[PDB]
Amino acid sequence: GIIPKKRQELMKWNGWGYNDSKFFLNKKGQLELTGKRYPLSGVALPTFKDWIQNTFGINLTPPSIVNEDFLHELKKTNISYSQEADDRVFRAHGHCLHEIFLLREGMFERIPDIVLWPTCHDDVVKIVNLACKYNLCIIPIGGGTSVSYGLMCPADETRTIISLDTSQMNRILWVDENNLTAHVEAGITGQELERQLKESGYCTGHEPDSLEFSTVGGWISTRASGMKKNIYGNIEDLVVHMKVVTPRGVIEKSCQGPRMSTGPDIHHFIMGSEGTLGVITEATIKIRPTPEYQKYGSVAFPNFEQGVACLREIAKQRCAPASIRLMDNQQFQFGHALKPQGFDPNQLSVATLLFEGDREKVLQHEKQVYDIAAKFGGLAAGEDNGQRGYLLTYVIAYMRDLGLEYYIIGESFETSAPWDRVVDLCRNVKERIRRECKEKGVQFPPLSTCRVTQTYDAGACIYFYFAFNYRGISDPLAVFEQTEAAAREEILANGGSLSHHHGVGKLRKQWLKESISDVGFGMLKSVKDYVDPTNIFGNRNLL
Amino acid sequence: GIIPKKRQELMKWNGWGYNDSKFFLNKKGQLELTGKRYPLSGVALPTFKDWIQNTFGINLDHKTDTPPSIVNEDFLHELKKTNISYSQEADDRVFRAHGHCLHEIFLLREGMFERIPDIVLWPTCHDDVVKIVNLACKYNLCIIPIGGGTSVSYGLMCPADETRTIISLDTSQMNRILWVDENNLTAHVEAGITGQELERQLKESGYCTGHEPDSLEFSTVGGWISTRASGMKKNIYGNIEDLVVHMKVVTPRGVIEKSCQGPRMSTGPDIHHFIMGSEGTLGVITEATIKIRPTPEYQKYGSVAFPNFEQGVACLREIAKQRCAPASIRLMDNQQFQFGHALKPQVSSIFTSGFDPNQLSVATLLFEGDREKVLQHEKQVYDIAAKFGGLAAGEDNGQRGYLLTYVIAYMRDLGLEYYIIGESFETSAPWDRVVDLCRNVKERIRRECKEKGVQFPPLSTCRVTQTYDAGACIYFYFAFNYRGISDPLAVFEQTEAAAREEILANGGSLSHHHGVGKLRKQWLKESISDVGFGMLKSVKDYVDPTNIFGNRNLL
Ligand SMILES: Cc1cc2nc3c(=O)[nH]c(=O)nc-3n(C[C@H](O)[C@H](O)[C@H](O)COP(=O)(O)OP(=O)(O)OC[C@H]3O[C@@H](n4cnc5c(N)ncnc54)[C@H](O)[C@@H]3O)c2cc1C
Ligand SMILES: Cc1cc2nc3c(=O)[nH]c(=O)nc-3n(C[C@H](O)[C@H](O)[C@H](O)COP(=O)(O)OP(=O)(O)OC[C@H]3O[C@@H](n4cnc5c(N)ncnc54)[C@H](O)[C@@H]3O)c2cc1C
Repeated sequence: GIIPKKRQELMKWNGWGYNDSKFFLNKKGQLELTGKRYPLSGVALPTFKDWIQNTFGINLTPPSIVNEDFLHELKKTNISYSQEADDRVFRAHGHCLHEIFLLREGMFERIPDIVLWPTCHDDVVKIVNLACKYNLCIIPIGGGTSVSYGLMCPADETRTIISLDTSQMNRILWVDENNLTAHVEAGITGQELERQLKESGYCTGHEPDSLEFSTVGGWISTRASGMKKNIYGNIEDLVVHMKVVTPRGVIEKSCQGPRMSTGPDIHHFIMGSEGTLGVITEATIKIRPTPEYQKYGSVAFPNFEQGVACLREIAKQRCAPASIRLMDNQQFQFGHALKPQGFDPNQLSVATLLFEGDREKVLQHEKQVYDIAAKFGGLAAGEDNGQRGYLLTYVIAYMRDLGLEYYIIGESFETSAPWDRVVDLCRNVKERIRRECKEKGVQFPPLSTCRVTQTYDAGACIYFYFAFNYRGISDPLAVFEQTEAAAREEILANGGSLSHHHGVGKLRKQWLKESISDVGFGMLKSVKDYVDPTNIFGNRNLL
Repeated sequence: GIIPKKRQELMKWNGWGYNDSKFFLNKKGQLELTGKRYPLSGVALPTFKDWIQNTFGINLDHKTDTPPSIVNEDFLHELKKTNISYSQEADDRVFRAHGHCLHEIFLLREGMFERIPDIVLWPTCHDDVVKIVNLACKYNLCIIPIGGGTSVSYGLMCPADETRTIISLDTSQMNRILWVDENNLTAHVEAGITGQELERQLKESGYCTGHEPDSLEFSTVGGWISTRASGMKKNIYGNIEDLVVHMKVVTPRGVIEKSCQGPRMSTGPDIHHFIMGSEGTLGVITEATIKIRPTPEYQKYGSVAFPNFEQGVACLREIAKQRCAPASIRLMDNQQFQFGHALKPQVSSIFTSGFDPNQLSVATLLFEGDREKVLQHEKQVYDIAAKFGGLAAGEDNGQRGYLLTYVIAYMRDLGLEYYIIGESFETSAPWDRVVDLCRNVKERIRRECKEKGVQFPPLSTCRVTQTYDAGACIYFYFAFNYRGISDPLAVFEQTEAAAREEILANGGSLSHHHGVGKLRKQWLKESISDVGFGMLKSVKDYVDPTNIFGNRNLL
């Protein structure tokens, strides 16, 4: 689960995930994931082609500019580095639709000049000192899974850009079994973190969909949320200590107390800072005994609003399972179409459930959730509709690359909102997307779908997928990017936030001042200007 | 539950709480609380005197102007036009010149403060606040906001060499519930509403916050946010940082507010955390939205005795490991067990003084929620406790323990009448440090007091008041008989600062909830790092570049 230095030997240079995993038609004419990595790898999907054809109407480098004296001092440190075109281009992007285009079909305007692979905190201190001495710009990179343009190099940045790659700084340093805390280097991936903890009988439970590649430091930088936050917390509840290298010096608290009142919480000044302040090198995270048992479930509702009302009541009774997601009809069908073999079926909606903990407790909780559900017309729909909509989740981004081969472009986007705004926001956003697409000359009605993906006391996270068959469309990116920007306007007009988890990066910068207020924005600026006065950390995210 | 403008008409000018509530000796010579407000009010406490005689070595027979208001005439003229209520009276200013640290109360009892507010203003809304901070910019004034006046960190004290006119900006008349949103289970409130009045008014609608810090009769929303307050039932309701969904803050730079009411976002560093724990140094928190819950169906008290404190700590740790802490669980050492016992009804004889009765520790429990869930959870928790030698010690004992928390602060004022000085202090620490930290802190206090010439061994006692996944909050009480000692305040303050050294050397935090104020400033940089100190400074310099908010807490 360690990312090798030459990423492209294992990962796709032009898309998501591993080289050995891509959808193909098997010898029975049916979509199938290549390779052996996933529970769905090698599993025929006999209705997936039918669903895709129905849904979309288809048949089926810049030179390296680097100071010689800097390079001389770098050689003395014995830190590994590269000026090769493939290494630099690989770290010049995340996973936004726009970037993945430039990467398949052209070239970016600016890419890092040099890649460095520090293996520890001290190496990071060396590199930030060199950047001060030689006037260099640093863009940190972990998993490279940003969906906010947070890795894109500014077109007019004229300094040498270092891509400071954290993927070789990836060890668990200590596991404290008395306090259930693990102290880890920040380049460790979710997958490798969980694998090594599980050999001791522990987990963190933090499971964002990008966990095979995304890193501890990246989660802290972007305020990451994982599928099971209902039991384990999101990144801000999980982290108890961190250590950060900035050009001003090293930020670290002197104790590992679980909660303190010692002024404004400086951990919150670093969480969500998106690579703009320094490098998070190590963090202490809460750990838990691995649960004894897991069960998936699902519930059908006669429509979406009944489902949303049921999720709301579950959150009011504070008895959410490990994960509870509510899919609208299109998303459900997407799922139903993906099996390996009453209620009006047009508005019929489906919640998927995941329970984990002790066997006897799990089965007791499962009963309670189905009883709350019955009050809203909800009927149990089975583990496999459950089991499968969550085996599904690590594969959806492999589907996006398949669409591009067939002239389909799609992206997801998200928001959080008060409970009382969820139904209208979902309906109005989906309709805004349909309206814009028609107005922009999109021939076929787009895929425009939502799910409720997390529940909170005060409201929910809502996740949208938007995609269309771009047949007969001149400029399919510009249509798509205008339509995304429009949906965000619609989100914010309906009381939703700028982002629940993806973050702001450079994609949503233009709305930030309005979201956090002028003085709010002025405060983020003031911390930046103190900690990094010469803007070494210049990816220009946020501000 | 609204604090009136002239506080001294209802509240003690020289101590904690209500004028109508104090301890006095009965017509039979038994200690008794006056008045009618608490469960213990008008209840004679026949053994309390002995306990005080035994713990402090005293008898209990042996008992024990203002600066001018400096204010610019033009300012005052513009203030008159706003119709904002104000006062230059010495008793209104003196009342707002202090919180509830021992030193301050001692100073109110035996003399005068070096610096007190020049004028007290009572805004009734966010717009009045905006007007007042505009005036302070225009006329170069200093503002110290005050809500309940319950700070225990010197957070209200006026800096002696502050030469500008100081406004005490009192929030107590800004106390409305602006809306209660039953769909989202949130209430948006003005920041001067007290805990007690907020809970009273929500309960009429079927709701509560569940945030119950021991000072809730007088401490306010704005205060809790400023100081990162923690309340008794955080295990169910959350501490202040989990409870706050939105806030509006007036600073000299302008108003800070997010544009939405979403429950969790990722829009950069969370600016609510720049404000929480700012202790009055950045601006005035005027309004805040807070989570609310239906009032619980049922509450159930309980208690459990363990063979010693260590076993009790190991049992709390297992309950935290199983994530099944009740709404409140507190473990008291043997000295607090003995104390609580000395508060009962029974009049003992004057001729009489499997568990060891003086090693035994006791935990008090409270569960609240739906009756069915409560009772299964109680059974779960008692099953765990038995594994550690725990024996159920009765619900009456748990209920009495809970009530007692609101009356302890009146006990402090009683000790002052009899030459006894005391204070509580607190920390948070990892699980693996708790037992050693408790033991070493208590022994440091005994050692310091002996070395400084205190005659009798001091009261030095502790309890575990909150469990977390990664550690616990530990609360200490320290008191001695200072009869015989020259400089009582210097001895106390020196022993207190020594204890804090011991806490920090044993892996405890600088504060779990009371905060930093001006009392703990000298450890702050070491606690949060030099760069983290610097980052706090940069926000303060941006938002308040002329230091209008000048109480000089933190930094
Ligand atoms: C298919 C897919 C599924 C996803 N699902 C989820 C999900 O469930 N939940 C969720 O929250 N997110 C999700 N994301 C978004 C992304 O995975 C998260 O934002 C994640 O935290 C990024 O981590 P990274 O290590 O990949 O960071 P990168 O992409 O490498 O960097 C993100 C930003 O952090 C900065 N940065 C990186 N590491 C450091 C460091 N050590 N110190 C300082 N700055 C740093 C970078 O400069 C950049 O600004 C998903 C993305 C994709 C493409
Ligand atoms: C007997 C006793 C018991 C206590 N128990 C607890 C407890 O269980 N938990 C706990 O956390 N604390 C407790 N405390 C501490 C104290 O009550 C809390 O810190 C409380 O949060 C302060 O509230 P207040 O309204 O009294 O604020 P004040 O003391 O009036 O103000 C505290 C600080 O906040 C600033 N301030 C006040 N209002 C605002 C505003 N609207 N905007 C900006 N700044 C403001 C002040 O300038 C001061 O610096 C206790 C104190 C006492 C004496």
